[PDB]
Amino acid sequence: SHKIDIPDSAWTIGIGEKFKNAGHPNVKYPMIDDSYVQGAPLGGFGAGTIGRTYNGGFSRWHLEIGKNKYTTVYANQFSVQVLYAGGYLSSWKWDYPKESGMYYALYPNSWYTYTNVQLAVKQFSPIIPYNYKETSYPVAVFKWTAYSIMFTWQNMIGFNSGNFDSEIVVMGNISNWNGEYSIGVKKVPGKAKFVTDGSDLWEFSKNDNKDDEPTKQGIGSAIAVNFKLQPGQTIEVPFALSWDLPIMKFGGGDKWYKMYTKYFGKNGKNSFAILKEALNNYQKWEKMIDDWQKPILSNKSKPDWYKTALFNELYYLADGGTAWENGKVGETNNMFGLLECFDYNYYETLDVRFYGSFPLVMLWPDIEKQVMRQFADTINVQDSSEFKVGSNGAMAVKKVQGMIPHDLGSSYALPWIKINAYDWQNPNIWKDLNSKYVLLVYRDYVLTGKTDKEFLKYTWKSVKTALDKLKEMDKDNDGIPDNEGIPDQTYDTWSMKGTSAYCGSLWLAALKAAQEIGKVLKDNEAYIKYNEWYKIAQQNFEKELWNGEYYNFDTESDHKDSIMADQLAGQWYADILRLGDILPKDHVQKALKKIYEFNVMKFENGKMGAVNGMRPDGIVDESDIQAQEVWTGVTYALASFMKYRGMTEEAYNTAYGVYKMTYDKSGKGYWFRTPEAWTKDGNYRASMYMRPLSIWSMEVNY
Amino acid sequence: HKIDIPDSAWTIGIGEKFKNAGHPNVKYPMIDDSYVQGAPLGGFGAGTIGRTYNGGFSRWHLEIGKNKYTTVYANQFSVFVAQVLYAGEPNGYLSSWKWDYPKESGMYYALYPNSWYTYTNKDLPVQLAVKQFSPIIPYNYKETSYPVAVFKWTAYNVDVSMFTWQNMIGFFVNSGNFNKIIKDDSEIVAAVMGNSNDNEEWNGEYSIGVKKVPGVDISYKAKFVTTGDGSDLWHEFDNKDDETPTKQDGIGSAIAVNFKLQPQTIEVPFALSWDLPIMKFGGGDKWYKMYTKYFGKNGKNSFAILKEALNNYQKWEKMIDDWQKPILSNKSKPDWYKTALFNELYYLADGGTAWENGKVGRTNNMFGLLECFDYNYYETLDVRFYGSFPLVMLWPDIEKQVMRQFADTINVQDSSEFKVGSNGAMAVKKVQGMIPHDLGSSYALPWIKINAYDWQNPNIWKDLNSKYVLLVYRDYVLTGKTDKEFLKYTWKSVKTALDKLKEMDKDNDGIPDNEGIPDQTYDTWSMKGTSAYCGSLWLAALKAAQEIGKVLKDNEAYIKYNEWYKIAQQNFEKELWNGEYYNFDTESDHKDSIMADQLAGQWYADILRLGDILPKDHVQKALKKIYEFNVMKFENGKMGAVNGMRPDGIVDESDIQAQEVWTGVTYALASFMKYRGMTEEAYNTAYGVYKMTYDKSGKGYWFRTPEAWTKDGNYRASMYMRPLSIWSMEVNY
Ligand SMILES: [Ca+2]
Ligand SMILES: [Ca+2]
Repeated sequence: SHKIDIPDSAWTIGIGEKFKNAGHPNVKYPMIDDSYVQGAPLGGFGAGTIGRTYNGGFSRWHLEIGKNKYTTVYANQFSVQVLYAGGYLSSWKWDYPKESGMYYALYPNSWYTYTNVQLAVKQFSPIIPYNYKETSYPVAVFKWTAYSIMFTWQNMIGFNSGNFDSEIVVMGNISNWNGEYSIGVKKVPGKAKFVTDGSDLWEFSKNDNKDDEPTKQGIGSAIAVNFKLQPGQTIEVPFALSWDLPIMKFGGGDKWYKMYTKYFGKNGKNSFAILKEALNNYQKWEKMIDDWQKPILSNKSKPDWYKTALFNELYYLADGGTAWENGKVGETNNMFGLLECFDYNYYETLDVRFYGSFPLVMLWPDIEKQVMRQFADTINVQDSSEFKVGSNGAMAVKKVQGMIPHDLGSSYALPWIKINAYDWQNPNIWKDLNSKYVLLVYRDYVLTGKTDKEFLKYTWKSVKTALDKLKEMDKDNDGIPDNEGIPDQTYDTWSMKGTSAYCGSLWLAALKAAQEIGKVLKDNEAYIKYNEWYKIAQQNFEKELWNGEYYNFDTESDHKDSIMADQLAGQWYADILRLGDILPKDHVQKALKKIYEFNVMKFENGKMGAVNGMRPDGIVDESDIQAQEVWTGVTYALASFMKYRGMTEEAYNTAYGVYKMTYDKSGKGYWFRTPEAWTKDGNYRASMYMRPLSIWSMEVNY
Repeated sequence: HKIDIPDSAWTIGIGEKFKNAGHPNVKYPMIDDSYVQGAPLGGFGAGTIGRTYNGGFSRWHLEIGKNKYTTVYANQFSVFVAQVLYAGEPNGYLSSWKWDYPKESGMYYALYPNSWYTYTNKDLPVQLAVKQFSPIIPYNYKETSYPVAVFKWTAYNVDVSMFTWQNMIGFFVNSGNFNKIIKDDSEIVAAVMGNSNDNEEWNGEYSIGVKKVPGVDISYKAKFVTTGDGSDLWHEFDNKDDETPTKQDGIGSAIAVNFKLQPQTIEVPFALSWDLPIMKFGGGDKWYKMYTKYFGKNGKNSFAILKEALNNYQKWEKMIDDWQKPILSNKSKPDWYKTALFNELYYLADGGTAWENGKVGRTNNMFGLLECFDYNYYETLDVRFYGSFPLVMLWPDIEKQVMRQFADTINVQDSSEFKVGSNGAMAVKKVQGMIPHDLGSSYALPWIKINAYDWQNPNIWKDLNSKYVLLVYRDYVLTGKTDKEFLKYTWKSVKTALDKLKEMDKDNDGIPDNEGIPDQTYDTWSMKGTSAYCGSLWLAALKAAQEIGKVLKDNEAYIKYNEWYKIAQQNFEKELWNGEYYNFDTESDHKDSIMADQLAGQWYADILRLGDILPKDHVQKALKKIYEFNVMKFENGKMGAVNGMRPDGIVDESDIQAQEVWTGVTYALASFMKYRGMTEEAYNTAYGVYKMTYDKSGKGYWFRTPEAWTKDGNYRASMYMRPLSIWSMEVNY
């Protein structure tokens, strides 16, 4: 009751609190909306994860990789009266009282405090920067603190028929979807088979002791802690949950072992081995967590809201249907993938990770460079089977040689094997992907010391190919690839034509970045070529687009003089990659002030982020729905650029609107499901999105 | 629930206890009114009333210059179950009323000048929330002086019902007191608790009241015994009049509203006024308060005032909100900083503030803020050097008036001797050429008898004459470099000030000589030889005087001060710069102490755009050294910057001053860190002062931020002017 840790910057909500302003999808096609009843997830990378919500319920199951089932498995609780703020199991005391406890989260930690004796728990999994071991585990620790505490848990094998010093006291299947869940507890100085009516386990209500050791049609266990509290006294018991579900399968066939198998084995009967390791070591884990968080949490110049966003946004690295493979079932690297989101069910969407992958480069760089090499490998893959383009019904080659793919597949097909699952447009003619690929490769070198010349060696052929193919898309001999007057980049319904601010700046930065790689690898043929291309392109970019107050959207559209939030995407990266000024400081500082004055300040009073497109007359551009959207990950990326350029006030005001909408009492209730986009009414599109992880680009220090 | 309380409001629950509150750390007498305080009500120079977080009107600064902490229990708001909204019990009197408003049932919120109460009890199904304030407004020298306090209530099928207020007349005991009842494109009903028709300190009238608003109906008792069991009023929750003079029994009024509310939100403003137009000081002088300029001097205008408020209050909320917006809308700045920035301004009204509009039982209106109550001294120059930032920045016409008062006193010679407290010796009261230590005490004669302070002899201080010159130029600079008149008026004082300090350079190194005896604000800590502190202050003052000399075309002076500066700067660097910091001084035992204030001259040189008196690289390293030592090695950086740290990382133990954190000095240090790109260090440094003052884990000095604390967190001199220096963090470049 205020003895526990609980940092100031933790996101807080009353247990059982209703939220009367939650936004909904602003599109009519199929889209997830699990509502506002969410919490920080539990799970390592690749392990599948479990959303325990602020109401108590274990409600949001990503255990099946790449998929999202939202249902409260009501048998899973901690009971004192049951701690859940809300048919079967009728004998339990449900509707836990309101104005009677709180939830706090600062990912990877969260906490509950119950104050109707008074209790508090700290739940977390060992998500720790620069640690590729514990971070993989399918484990959660629940460190209770009292100043009768029972963990019940359903047998979720088949989510039925066929299911069974140190001091610590396992559900499964008769076969040898198969695996085990184990709960448990540890002895500090102080049942077995339920029917999921529930009077069987609920007595209990004063304070069975039965140890059964199989069914055919609602099994489930329970594990209690009994003690008397001498007044003034405060004890503490560590609980835990594990899940050995070692195989993931994807709609198309392939079955794979999860990453935690490397440490606990592929067998699927190692749940207790995992959960024990948890209960004997969580002390050392808390510490490792605190130690990485301290530098930011103690820098009292930064507002508490920005800490809240920064840390909790990390929920998605584990929660984005994340796949980390330790060999295929059947039979020297462990391939990795994060979903763009669950609605657009694509792994590693490259035009999005350009923004979204900052937490991996900065905090788990070995994973990052792995994913970049996966993209290196695909670049020359040719697949001439045709597909139907969703936007216009054109036929097109699936994968063209020398073109970076949009994605590396779908949980509904064959991740890592069948790439370009995306079909709304043809990514083989996108003008941003090949640029962005170069930029990511060089960023991943620069943000890891400038020492991994092996990484540059592996990717260098791909890099040179990527830009050689783009150069061929220059129709008008200006040295820049021409946008085709359809959406051929991440803004996949907003047409760009001729030369765009966006695709052009990325091409400038990509050419500069290849130049530097050129130097580092003693390759003067590529160095000279890219600098000659660079000088022609820069002169013309600048002539074509600079209008004296900002860079024009493009040279050839009817909306060519729209103010685009992301006009200087190239320069933003160039600052990060220490390539210096590909555009004049004066023009950049002018464009940034323009975007803040127009796209932020003239859109819902600067309280909702940066809308993508604004007309010179200060009215939102209506040429495309995307122009009328704030993209959370673009806004955050914009704030980082403003921060580096010394527009500090403007940076944080820009980024506050995203925080607010997401987390604040006056927002739209997107905590732990941050969407790609919202429109001016606050309604959203594509919750649980990769892009807004870009907030970590604000922590890039110089 | 349906009201815009800002995020940065300081907040505590009503009736909440505080376990780890600090107390005096000295053996001599010292005020300690405990942690139960809140934002004060009242304008500059009107007297102030501190309604605490528990609801009581309990800290009485209406006798200008004094602080009476006693709860006047008949002064309350009550909700009709029937309950007085005050988390406490009245010994005896007023016993029939419902006391002990319950714990864990309501919140106090403060972001000065506004403060809020929200009441949410099980047994009061109708929810209530009140926002109180007085119209403290920058660049306004009118409403900002009103002795007035609006209370904007807000409730949200039941019919909720009372503002009770004892006749305070004779509280600074009861004879001749009568309660009249006024009824007035608006409809207002008011009590007026008055008295006799003399121009004396104690006479005048209080007054409470309310504005109609459709849906609410106004009742009114008008002569409750306050020295009774209170049944006279408690029974009926009458509507009687009773203009009948009381004699030995203390009387009191009571306004109310009845309203009917359906499953709707009602907004009813009540309000308080007080016309005590005359302030008497201890040595006899009697003055009119500033608000008398706008409402008159006779002491019977309490209703007029109260009317102006209830008619114009919404206009005042917009004025306040308009001035707070640029800071609140800035989301780069943390909330705690905003909480400190605004609530520290409480002190401009709370600090014995005195602002005159004629002697009883004249083109100008003299002004004066107390150093604090314990050391009862108006405008202590050392302290205003740090603490006057909110005045130059938000109320610059007051600021210039105060500096004209100093310019007119530098020539004063009072050859009489007085006994020096610290050592018994006799010294001249006031030497001509030397700026005075202060402009008097409220126990004597403010503005008329200066240098009331006597613990040391300030006529040999080596810092105040420089500080004065720096203040003058600051005031010119922070008001747009346009006010040549001000400089013309103060120019002779400046040249005298500097010329007098120069005569104390007895070793001919260009810098005035600290003498080992008390001769600057760190009096017991002691300096000798050339000091970083007095020395840096001197270099910047010369630098300032050159600029004024350019601006006013005094070439003879510009040349002279330039000459002195060049010679002084060189020796300052030779004598004190060690490569990591500037040494404390050249001849003391503690000469290698790292002092938090070592570069005070350069801090003001930045604010004055005077350029580098010291090289950037040196300044940068000195500030690193101070953060790394004086902050980070003093209670792990969570309590401010300790004044003195030895080279080996141990606090300088030579004097109690070296082991204190001075709050005003720490905030100034943070601003200086902030100016020079040490943003993290700056806010980490200022943060510890906020923790101590405002946070669950501090020592509970909200609305009484002290001069200092030691490592245990206990304090010296609560209600201190110096922490207003936090506004120096808001200087724009
Ligand atoms: Ca072109
Ligand atoms: Ca000297």
